[PDB]
Amino acid sequence: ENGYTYEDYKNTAEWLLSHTKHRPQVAIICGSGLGGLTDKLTQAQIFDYSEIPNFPRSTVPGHAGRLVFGFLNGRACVMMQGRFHMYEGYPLWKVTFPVRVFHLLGVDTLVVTNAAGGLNPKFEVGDIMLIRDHINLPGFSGQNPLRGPNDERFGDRFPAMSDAYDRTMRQRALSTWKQMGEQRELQEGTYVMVAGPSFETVAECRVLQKLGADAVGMSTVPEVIVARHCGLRVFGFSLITNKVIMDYESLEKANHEEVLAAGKQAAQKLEQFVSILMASIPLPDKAS
Ligand SMILES: O=c1[nH]cnc2c1ncn2[C@@H]1O[C@H](CO)[C@@H](O)[C@H]1O
Repeated sequence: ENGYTYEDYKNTAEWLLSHTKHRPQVAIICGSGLGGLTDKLTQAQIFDYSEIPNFPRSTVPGHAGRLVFGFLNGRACVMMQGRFHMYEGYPLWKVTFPVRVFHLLGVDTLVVTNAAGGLNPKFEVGDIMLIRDHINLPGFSGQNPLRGPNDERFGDRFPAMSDAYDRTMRQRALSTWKQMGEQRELQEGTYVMVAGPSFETVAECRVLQKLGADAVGMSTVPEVIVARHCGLRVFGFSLITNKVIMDYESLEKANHEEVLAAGKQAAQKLEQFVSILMASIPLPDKAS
């Protein structure tokens, strides 16, 4: 929790409320290369993290680190264009601040996306992996967003992540994929968070294999964790941007500077996939 008081979150959320007529239901966190989904909002109301009261400003992106509200396919959203990462220096309680605000804003669902490397060989760069589970490497060692005093107004001391990635929405995505009838099937697996800005080495790559990870990335888990702590329904995808080199040859590089995957049609399609799923995110009314 550290660094922010409960009322820090309340003041930010209230400030936001009194600044946008929008009252969101779905928060979407766009990963690298998937920031275009903001283009699909309507009645978009843009804010810089910096204009917003206690919001972590971005370390480099004075280019485009911002929060946009709007409606996407009949859903009252709010999207983070450019998320916070541990490797940039953000303590995990800053990286996830957004989520605690989203909850107070009235958000009841959080869809998170990220670009990940591929560990499972079945994966093809471009592949979109549905996140079924995660291996929280930093958390195993204290680097868990929930560290420090717990606020029962947000959740319990010991929340369970046994069930973080909403089951329902995974069926819906598996199917919505098919509805679209899109050739290659939407993948699904286990996402391993890993910090430090550098990329893996063949040997590290093989330990992540052993551990049972299908994709490796440097974000998402902190956000997923506090979403759950809050009671947010959570689901997310991972854009396989490269194949992590699991052998001592290959050369087929795994890369960000080589994030053309995330700057490709590949990214473009995850953007409409996420737009379609808006229709399948349950309304707060439930209804009938
Ligand atoms: O092979 C990989 N290992 C670890 N993270 C990766 C890999 N490939 C992509 N990313 C993801 O890409 C972003 C930089 O473009 C990083 O933020 C990371 O989450």
